[PDB]
Amino acid sequence: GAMIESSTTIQVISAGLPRTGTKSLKNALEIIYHKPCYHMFEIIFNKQSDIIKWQNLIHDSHMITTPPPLTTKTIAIYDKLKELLDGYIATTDLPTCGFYKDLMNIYPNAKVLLTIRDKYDWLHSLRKVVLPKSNDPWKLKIEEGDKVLGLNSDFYKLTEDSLKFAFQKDDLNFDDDQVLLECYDEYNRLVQETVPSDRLLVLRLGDGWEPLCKFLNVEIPNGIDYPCVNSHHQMTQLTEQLIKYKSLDAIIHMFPDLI
Ligand SMILES: Nc1ncnc2c1ncn2[C@@H]1O[C@H](COP(=O)(O)O)[C@@H](OP(=O)(O)O)[C@H]1O
Ligand SMILES: O=[N+]([O-])c1cc(N[C@H]2CCCNC2)ccc1CO
Repeated sequence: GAMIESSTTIQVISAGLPRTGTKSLKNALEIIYHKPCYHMFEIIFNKQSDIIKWQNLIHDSHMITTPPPLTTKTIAIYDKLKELLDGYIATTDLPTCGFYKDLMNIYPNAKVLLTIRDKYDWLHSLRKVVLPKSNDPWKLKIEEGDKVLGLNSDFYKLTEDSLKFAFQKDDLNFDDDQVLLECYDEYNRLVQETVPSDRLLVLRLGDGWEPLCKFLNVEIPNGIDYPCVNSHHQMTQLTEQLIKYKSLDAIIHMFPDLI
């Protein structure tokens, strides 16, 4: 097709939870739009100073009133969301995903995606990467790799608090598998009920380019397979390699599409 000049503003809001293909989707949107897409990895590798800004936004989020109409204090929070997202064309992953309903109002011309997968596969992936059980020794290896990246308790609070925000729950027993499975199902159901159908595309993990591209009115990138990155196995290798080399820059060339 023809080449058109696309606006550098949030055009796609992805409500999918972590471990539902968000990093692949991030990569795919960057291939389509040639501008950056937000993701937790943006925070980790490019913008660690934004950790505190997101935590502040989550803390004050109780002041939001579901619009319409727009109250004054909702606007103060909405304005900070826009600043954090300046220069990006899309959002995925924590901490943004729980803000999907507010992002729809801030960016009324944006389309909304929901990525879903088998709930047990999701839980098992989350346990290996994001939220191991308290008694799991792997939790200590994840912590040791995070130190190499400059991440500490503040980053852990943002991860946990942004999941609590997405699930709308302060008393979340992160060690309880049944609790997390119920929150996952209820979250995904609630997105489908909140977003107008003309604005929403529900994607199952592994669907590939075609439905996404039709939804966005763009051509399929020629000669490019749909990204497949960020498996729990690859996340395990990253953690092990960070612990071994004690720096990111010594190993970054080994993860070309992930990082
Ligand atoms: N194109 C694709 N097809 C199937 N699964 C994919 C995929 N891209 C990513 N994934 C899976 O999505 C999960 C990563 O999601 P996120 O990037 O949101 O953390 C990983 O699951 P596993 O941990 O089960 O391998 C990864 O294997
Ligand atoms: O799903 N992830 O990839 C994901 C991973 C982490 N922690 C990883 C980051 C890299 C160092 N080792 C620990 C934190 C949040 C998310 C949510 O995106």
